[PDB]
Amino acid sequence: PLSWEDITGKGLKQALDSCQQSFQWQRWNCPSQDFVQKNSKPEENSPNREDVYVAAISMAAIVHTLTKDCANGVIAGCGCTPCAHEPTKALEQYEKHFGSGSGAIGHNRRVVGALLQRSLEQECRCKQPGAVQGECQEEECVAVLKPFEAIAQDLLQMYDDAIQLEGASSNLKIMWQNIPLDSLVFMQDSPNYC
Ligand code: NA
Repeated sequence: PLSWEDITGKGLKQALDSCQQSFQWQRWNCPSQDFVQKNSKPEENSPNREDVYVAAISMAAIVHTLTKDCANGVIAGCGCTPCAHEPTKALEQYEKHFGSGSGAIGHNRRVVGALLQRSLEQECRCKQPGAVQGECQEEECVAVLKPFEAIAQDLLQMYDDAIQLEGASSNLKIMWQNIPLDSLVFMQDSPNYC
């Protein structure tokens, strides 16, 4: 049975580790205190570039966790009966629980959504019940999400290439097919983290 408390918990832990690893050298080195506070009370009116990353990496980690756990059959209501990952299904349960959003927030959730949809790889396992990879001559493959570290690198890149918006509203939907879906957006300048 789906528990959003456990999913979010595991997601945010994974998200924090990726955040602290990707920013360990930067001036804003993703301190745990600020990361958690950004998730407990996210800036939704005029987010800066770091607000955007934290929300993005957190959403991505939660969906990655939900997608993976569903395929592993640990969550009732989703999964199989080798089970292929279904990130789109997970993205829908995410948009149900958490809001759809608007302004920069809404657009960025779509950006993260599209990324996870194109973050599929495949994993193969031996047909034999107890065979290792160096043994079997026949394997069965299913679609699975990339390791989260790779998705995290993509988000870091999108964080680097983010577009700043001027005169944008947090209550208006950014026009569909106006801003590319592979670009994150932010509105506010970042403060001096030193
Ligand atoms: Na499941």
